[PDB]
Amino acid sequence: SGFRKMAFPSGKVEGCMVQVTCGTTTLNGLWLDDVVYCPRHVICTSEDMLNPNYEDLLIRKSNHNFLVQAGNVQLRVIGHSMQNCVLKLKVDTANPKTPKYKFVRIQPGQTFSVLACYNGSPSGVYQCAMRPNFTIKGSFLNGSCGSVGFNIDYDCVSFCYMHHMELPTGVHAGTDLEGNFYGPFVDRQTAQAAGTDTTITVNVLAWLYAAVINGDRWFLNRFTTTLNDFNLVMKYNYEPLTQDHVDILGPLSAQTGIAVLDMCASLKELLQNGRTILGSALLEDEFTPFDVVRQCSGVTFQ
Amino acid sequence: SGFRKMAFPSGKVEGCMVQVTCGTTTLNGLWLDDVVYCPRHVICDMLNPNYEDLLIRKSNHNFLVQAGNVQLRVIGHSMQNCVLKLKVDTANPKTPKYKFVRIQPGQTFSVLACYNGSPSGVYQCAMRPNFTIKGSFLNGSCGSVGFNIDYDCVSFCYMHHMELPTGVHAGTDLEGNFYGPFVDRQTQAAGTDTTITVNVLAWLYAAVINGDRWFLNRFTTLNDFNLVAMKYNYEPLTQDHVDILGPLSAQTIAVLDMCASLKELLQNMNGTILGSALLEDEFTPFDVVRQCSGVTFQ
Ligand SMILES: *C1=CC(=O)c2c(O)ccc(O)c2C1=O
Repeated sequence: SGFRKMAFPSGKVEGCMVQVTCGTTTLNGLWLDDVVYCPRHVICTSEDMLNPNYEDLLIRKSNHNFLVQAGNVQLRVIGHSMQNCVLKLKVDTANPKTPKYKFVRIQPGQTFSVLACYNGSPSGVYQCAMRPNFTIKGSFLNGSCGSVGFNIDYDCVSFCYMHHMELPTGVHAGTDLEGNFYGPFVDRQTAQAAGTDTTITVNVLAWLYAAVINGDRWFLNRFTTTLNDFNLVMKYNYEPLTQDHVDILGPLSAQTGIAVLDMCASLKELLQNGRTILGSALLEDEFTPFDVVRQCSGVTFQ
Repeated sequence: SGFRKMAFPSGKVEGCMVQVTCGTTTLNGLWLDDVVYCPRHVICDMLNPNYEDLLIRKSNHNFLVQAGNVQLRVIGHSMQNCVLKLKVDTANPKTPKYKFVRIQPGQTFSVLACYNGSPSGVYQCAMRPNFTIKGSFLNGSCGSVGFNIDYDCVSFCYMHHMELPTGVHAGTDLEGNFYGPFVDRQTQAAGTDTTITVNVLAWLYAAVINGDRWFLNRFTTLNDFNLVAMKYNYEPLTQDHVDILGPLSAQTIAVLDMCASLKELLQNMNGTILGSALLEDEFTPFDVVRQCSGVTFQ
């Protein structure tokens, strides 16, 4: 029993973290096969970040201008190319610890594990969700460039995030492993602000489904709803519910017997009046239905 | 910068997880050097077992140890308290620098939940004052270990054993000594638990370092506060506690300087601190320094 924010084992990702240094800038890189991936602003300085011409700044760099270190051993850069906001450095040696991997772009509401690193060395690992405003509520200090977010299913690591910058409000922004930013953000020093954030309904519902499997049932009512009316009643800044969403909540709905619209109506009423569910006073929205099924893996009666 | 419940990198521990099978019982084991550590309940099947007789009536080939496909030949077996030690033919080449440490109530560690010798996830948790853990364990997670990483040395401090009726979990250190008055026998109940004040204070320091300061005031002392703390079930604060909070006080406000702010936060909470409305008590002072200074292991 028990329910905790569970991150994936980070060992497979640890074997790929390297240190990338260009000029006076040093950040983390992802060593997969014979290519090292790192944010492209490593070739920048503080003065260039006010209006950087990345293509022009990269032409003025050569292969040995990039120092890639895996522990103490140095990796010779034999090629460099740029893909969106990510810099790709081809090296002479293929990483022997390279796992089976994928580059995947995730959707708002999905969760993943972040391995915070500094100087190519792991500092910690934690779970977080891609917020609807395309930001992540993580924990990052200066030098966390190149720290990656990922999911591990079977023995294949699905890389889905590379950290880049901190927004004024304290949240973090980044790209996928193809260099494309999540949201309307850019890797340049300009006035940028995260848009208004919303609560992930499907994660709150899955988390409520968790609580039921898990002892807490005080919040259930004998009320149902439809799709539109509940999505309209969101005034409380809750993400609208979709048909694919109720199809993902299907397995949890069957295991418990409560339907999605039955819990949608129950969720309404924790909103109208809002003591602790699963030990927390706030409604948690960073637990996907898959996370609940993974930890609350019980039989479904049919 | 942000503050999250941060677990240690589990790579060094993943390389030590193995599967131990005895008869029909299967759990997880810790492969360090040429010894595999696992709960002695693998040798069962029993509600009140005499482990000493059950182990003498067992031989080396009665234990099936698997790392991946690879079978580890058991060339010796011994028992220390509630932990079983299995000598194997091959020393683990992935053995990291390690230490066996018994932690104290209130200290935190990372749990690598495993099933059938394969690591499933990692999460942080604290040793509650009642010597229990509020973790997440399913059937087959027996033998999963808790640990701390300092420099390149892994400090193993917990081995999961059982789930108590209230849903909370109990286990031993790596020497087989249970945490609390629990035994690997069928009935035991966790005693009354309290909140770890020194962790609540350190967590308040973390909020301060991160921008959240709405709760700070300009003034109380030890006696007064633990008078206010005993009723909210906050574990009493000691002088060693404020000396550990010293480094955080210098980096930033003193302990009692913040103690009054906590008194007021207990007395009456209208917002969330660090994004949570509840007072978090699973962050030790070292945990805050680790997350705000960006300490890297290895
Ligand atoms: C799994 C592991 C274990 O160690 C244990 C134990 O020590 C006593 C009773 C039970 O049921 C278990 C168990 O299921």
